[PDB]
Amino acid sequence: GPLGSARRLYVGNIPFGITEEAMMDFFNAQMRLGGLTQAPGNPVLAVQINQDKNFAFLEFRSVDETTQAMAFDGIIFQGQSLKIRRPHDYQPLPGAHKLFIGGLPNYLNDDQVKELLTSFGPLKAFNLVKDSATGLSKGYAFCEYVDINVTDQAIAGLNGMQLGDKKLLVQRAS
Amino acid sequence: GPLGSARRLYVGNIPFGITEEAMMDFFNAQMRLGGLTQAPGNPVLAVQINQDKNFAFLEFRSVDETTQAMAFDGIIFQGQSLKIRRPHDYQPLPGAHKLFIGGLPNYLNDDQVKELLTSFGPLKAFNLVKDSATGLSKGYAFCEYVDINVTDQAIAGLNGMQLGDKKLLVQRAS
Repeated sequence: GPLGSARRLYVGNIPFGITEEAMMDFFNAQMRLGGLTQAPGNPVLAVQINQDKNFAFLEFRSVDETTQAMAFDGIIFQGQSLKIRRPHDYQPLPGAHKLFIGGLPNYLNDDQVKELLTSFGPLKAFNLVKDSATGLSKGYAFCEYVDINVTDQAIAGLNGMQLGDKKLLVQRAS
Repeated sequence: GPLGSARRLYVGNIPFGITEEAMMDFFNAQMRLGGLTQAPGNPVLAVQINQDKNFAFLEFRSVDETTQAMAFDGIIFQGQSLKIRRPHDYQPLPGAHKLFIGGLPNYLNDDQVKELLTSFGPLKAFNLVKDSATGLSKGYAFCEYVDINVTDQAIAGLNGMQLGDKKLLVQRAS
């Protein structure tokens, strides 16, 4: 997710009747022509087209090649100038919305702590920190939500929440 | 054992998405720029990242360069202040950070003296010197902290400080 949206690009103003394979061939050819590939082979793994709203997403094999492809904004395909942008959920600062959850009762397991977090929406990452010697929870965890706009809702809802004997600390892990 | 883990360091708070090669290149460059390298060639042989828990272990070519690199604690790498620590099973040789505590009131018992010391962190060794025949205190003690980093904090917090009519002396016992 955090690097997932870091490997896709929005493409607007696509030619009528274009196929996903044709778009893929075009962008791979352009990457090779521009000397923008960081390895042999094909930087674009997949494309998904919405015919009716005339846009597509490209999926790249690497974060650096995705960034390189931003240079193609305005490129001509079948006589039309393509609009190239980041996905709206692109994170320019990776990990900016990772949360630290502290003050967890030390008997709670992964699933139980997740059940607390997922009241606000699905998670893309979670881990509960445990003492590797004993397997015992150290009483803190980290997570990231699928929808990064839920992060501040979750902090507002959970930070300072009394959880039996303990008071939660929920903040950006930073 | 006593001589284990002498050429590795824990690095926490690493940049989200960072590669092992990028971390390696960064530390090797810093060793060079910072004047901590002690011979031609790369001091860092390898970096092993745990992506789920956001830490790395650096593997060094030498014992002395590992020690040197501890000075990088807190260095900012791609926006993140790195946490640099010894491996948990690394231990200095016994008595390396033994402390002498002088100027104690002689009516205070072992546990009462220990209380002042344990406020800084747990002890792995302690003894209050007493007259064997009578069992009464000679007003000085020795100790060693579990965490060797605590040693300088105890010295800073207690050395030269007023305790009753006496000024405390807290110093490394050799």
